Amino acid sequence: ATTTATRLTGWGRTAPSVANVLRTPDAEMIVKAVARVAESGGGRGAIARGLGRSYGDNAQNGGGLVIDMTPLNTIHSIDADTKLVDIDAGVNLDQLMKAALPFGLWVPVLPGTRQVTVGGAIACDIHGKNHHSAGSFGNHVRSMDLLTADGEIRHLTPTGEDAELFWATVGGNGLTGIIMRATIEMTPTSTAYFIADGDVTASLDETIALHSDGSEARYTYSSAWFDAISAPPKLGRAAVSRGRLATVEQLPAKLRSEPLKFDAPQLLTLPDVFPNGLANKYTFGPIGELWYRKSGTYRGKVQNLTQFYHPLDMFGEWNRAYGPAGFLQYQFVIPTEAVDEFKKIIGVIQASGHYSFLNVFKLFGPRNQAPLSFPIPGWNICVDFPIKDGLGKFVSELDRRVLEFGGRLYTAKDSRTTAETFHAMYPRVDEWISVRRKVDPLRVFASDMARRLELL
Ligand SMILES: Cc1cc2nc3c(=O)[nH]c(=O)nc-3n(C[C@H](O)[C@H](O)[C@H](O)COP(=O)(O)OP(=O)(O)OC[C@H]3O[C@@H](n4cnc5c(N)ncnc54)[C@H](O)[C@@H]3O)c2cc1C
Ligand SMILES: N#Cc1ccc(CNc2nc3cc(C(F)(F)F)ccc3nc2C(=O)O)cc1
Ligand SMILES: C[C@H](CO)OC[C@@H](C)OC[C@@H](C)O
Repeated sequence: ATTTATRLTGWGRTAPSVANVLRTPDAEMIVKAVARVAESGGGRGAIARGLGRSYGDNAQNGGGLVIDMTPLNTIHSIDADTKLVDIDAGVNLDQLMKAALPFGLWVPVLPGTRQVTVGGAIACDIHGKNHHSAGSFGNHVRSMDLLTADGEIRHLTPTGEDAELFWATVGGNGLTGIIMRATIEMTPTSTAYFIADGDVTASLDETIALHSDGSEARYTYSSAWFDAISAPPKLGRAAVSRGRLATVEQLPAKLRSEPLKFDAPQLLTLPDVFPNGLANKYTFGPIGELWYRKSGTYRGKVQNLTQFYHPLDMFGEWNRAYGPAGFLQYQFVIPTEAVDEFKKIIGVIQASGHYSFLNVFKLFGPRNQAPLSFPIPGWNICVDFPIKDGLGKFVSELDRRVLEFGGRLYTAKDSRTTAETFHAMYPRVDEWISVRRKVDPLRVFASDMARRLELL
């Protein structure tokens, strides 16, 4: 319906740029705009935008066009027999999860928030708590319809012709065109619940040992919080949450009558029940230690999505802190075999004088064939630093460390890394760029990130 000049940032609310934002529920209108941008030969180009949950500058285009895809949110079909869903790129994973449950179907890859679009999920090739067993979002896309620079709509599949373009679009950050529509293969489920095992470790060595002892193959889902502030040996201690989807006979009789129902997110969160924090005189001593170890250690606990998958939700408004501004989100992965190198990076972080509380630790499994896919088999870490003197130059050093240890950064979280660091981290970038130049010779699709990371 409308085109509007708008100041656009990522979720991190940093590096703002003004673009013409097109918001239409009409698909033929989206096709026309891309054809109009291409008629000039790609003036300053266009880029799709979803829900803006990426922290960086991948979903903005200063002095150019941004197409909002959220109004394109029709669920065309769900089929329980073939396990397939046909949805527009603008549907979000919360919406899809809600719609698919009554069929006994599960969204195969869920990120730490359900507010992301299908287009957004494919474009960043998002990963979730179950990566080691299921791969990333791209692994589960059976087909997609891509609007290219030439104004045509190409029907892509993971195998067969245009496979190269499919796998370039996966993790392509919108730089091969606009995903309009997609078929996802879902995971069959009989309940909307998990069976969980909790474990708490005392150190980083202990956290690594737990992930290396072969136990990870017993759980489809697995992730941890870790201590990034304490000095060794407390550095790297973890609360690990692992589990699998439950069967209906594994549910208590109470919940057996509605196995696939989703519980309404509660009104009262912890900040509302305890306004003045959780800490008491015991918290930071040996009794405090024992309490966390006991509460974080359990076997066969039945949990809903909110409990098992979104454990930050109970903590309400407290620590993000004031928002995602002003904090710098930083995520990387170090190859599995590089255990000593990974241990070094963690030590570098704690000695930096930059303090992160909100921490994710997860061991990734095998990678996919997308040349710009973020995930590789290894140690995935997410940290959250308050913007503060010396931070920029510190994370540049972290970049060097990650790069040197065979790892990489994640575009969905980045806003500040250099093109050189990035290109070295992604050794298949030239291969990907070649594909991009075949499908968009005029640079009809472009973004701040494309220009910054020299993927243009
Ligand atoms: C609280 C929080 C938790 C998170 N947890 C995780 C996690 O556990 N795992 C993980 O992998 N990520 C995570 N993320 C990052 C998030 O999953 C990605 O940034 C995701 O891509 C956001 O989707 P979106 O619809 O908001 O896309 P946007 O941020 O709006 O766009 C991001 C990129 O996708 C492209 N894009 C969007 N729609 C389309 C389309 N229709 N066609 C072509 N390209 C398109 C854009 O061009 C842009 O390059 C998290 C983010 C937040 C804020
Ligand atoms: N402490 C803590 C904590 C921090 C973040 C979250 C949920 N957010 C995320 N959770 C994430 C979870 C993973 C996982 F590895 F588990 F898949 C990977 C990346 C993630 N990224 C984010 C993000 O905020 O960008 C939950 C608890
Ligand atoms: C988002 C992710 C669950 O998919 O959470 C990871 C960390 C915070 O573990 C959860 C509990 C043990 O804190």
